[PDB]
Amino acid sequence: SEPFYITTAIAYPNGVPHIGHAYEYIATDAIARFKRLDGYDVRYLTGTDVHGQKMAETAAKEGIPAAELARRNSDVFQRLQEKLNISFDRFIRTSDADHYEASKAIWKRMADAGDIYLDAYKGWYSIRDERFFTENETTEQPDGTRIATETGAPVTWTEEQTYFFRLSAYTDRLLALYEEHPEFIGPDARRNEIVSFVSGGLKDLSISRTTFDWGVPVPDHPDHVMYVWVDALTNYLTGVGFPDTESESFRRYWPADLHMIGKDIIRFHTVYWPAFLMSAGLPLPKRIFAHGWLLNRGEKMSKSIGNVVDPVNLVDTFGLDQVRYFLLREVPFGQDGSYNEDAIIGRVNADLANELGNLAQRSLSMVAKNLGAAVPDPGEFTDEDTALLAAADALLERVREHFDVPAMHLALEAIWSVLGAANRYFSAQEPWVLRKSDAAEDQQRFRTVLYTTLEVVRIASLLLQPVMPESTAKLLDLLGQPTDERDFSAIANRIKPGTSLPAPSGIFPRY
Ligand code: MET
Ligand SMILES: O=P([O-])(O)O
Repeated sequence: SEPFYITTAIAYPNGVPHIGHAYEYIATDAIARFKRLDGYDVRYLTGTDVHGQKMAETAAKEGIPAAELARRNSDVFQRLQEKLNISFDRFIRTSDADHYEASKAIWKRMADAGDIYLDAYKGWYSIRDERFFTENETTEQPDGTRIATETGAPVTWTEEQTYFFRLSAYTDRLLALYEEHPEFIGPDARRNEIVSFVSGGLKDLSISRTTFDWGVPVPDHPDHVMYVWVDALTNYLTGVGFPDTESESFRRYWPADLHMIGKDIIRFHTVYWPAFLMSAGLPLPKRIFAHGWLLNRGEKMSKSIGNVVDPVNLVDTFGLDQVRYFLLREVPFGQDGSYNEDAIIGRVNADLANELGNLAQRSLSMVAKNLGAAVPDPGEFTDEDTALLAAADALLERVREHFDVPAMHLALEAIWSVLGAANRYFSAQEPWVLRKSDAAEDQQRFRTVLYTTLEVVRIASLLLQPVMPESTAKLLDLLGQPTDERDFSAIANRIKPGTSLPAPSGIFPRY
């Protein structure tokens, strides 16, 4: 049972959780659930990044302490993930006591390696991005104020005696990493962008601040606070028992197998983060994957459902598993995507309610009121039965391949291809005709067709567990599958004839 450590980006709790956060949490949960069912030892970290000037300003604007905004908004972020049914092991917050020790530990490691030095910083700083920018990287507006060229965010002139990380010393050591291990950055398009960015030379990074005190204090220097990103990135270590490197959690889970992040914070994770770990003498994570953004088509406020970009609203409107499926199916993972009210409705009613819902319900109904509510004892299998079962048995292997990319959209395409095949099979065999017949060879065939249908929807249900936890559990309840037999190892064991089935009811309803 090999360990699998997966993390999400710990977002700033300065406002209301966006659709992008929910998209990330669902996507990461799907992989984390998939690995558990595939027999892995999974640690799954998520949470919030409560420090920084961005947080301190929003707290001062709302006239409350920074620590008060930290708890309140993190509680909101945590409840969203609870509503989204995220199976995280720990919801980390950078204000945690064990995180303070971990941030001070990695700092000491880097300083002892000789990568931290005191020097006066002079330059522009974006508070919205929590990011440093150079003179050329900024555009002087006709209004007078300065903005960051890339993001378009307002930048503030900063002149402080700060601590610097010798990032310029790791340029070629980072470029070798991308060449030797191309799997480090994903998708391929992101890696090439980072290669060209690092190829143009790297400048030293300021890693402490003095103008504010909302952040992790630098050891031996109370007047200095750690750069929010040095604080933020260390969470991935904290979530596995850092600074205790001898601990069971650290020796087993570190380095992380996958960092799940949005594409707007890729430089921090693929440039700064590995350089920090190289300096600290710690193993580098195996893969960082950046997903695209989800943008609304048309109007923000609907005339029937309300706010389209509100994650909580969509779950209340359409149902959790409906939203979970849509986001993972609609947009190819890694690319930017678009959605509207009709896109969700169409996908929910066609793919879930009809293609999967009705196939399951009709077959389970025929077993209930025509076959004594028990799995039919099948007869001899025909070429049609075998070919469909072969397409279903092949799923797990390719679904595993898609999930390792990660590419949840292709996995869902693969499963629906078989579900559609199961629907055409159901239409061709005509069980509703066969149940009316008096012939013994037609009655046994009716039992075989129903058994084959139940087996395909069982395999499908087992594989769809990471995507739709609640709905698939209720499907497997109706398919008489024991709770202690819902791992991917159970796919190889066919549904047992004579297994008692409870009264079937709709699980995927239309809108
Ligand atoms: C260590 S990942 C930090 C993510 C950052 N707080 C953001 O919201 O973009
Ligand atoms: O482009 P990749 O990194 O998803 O293979």
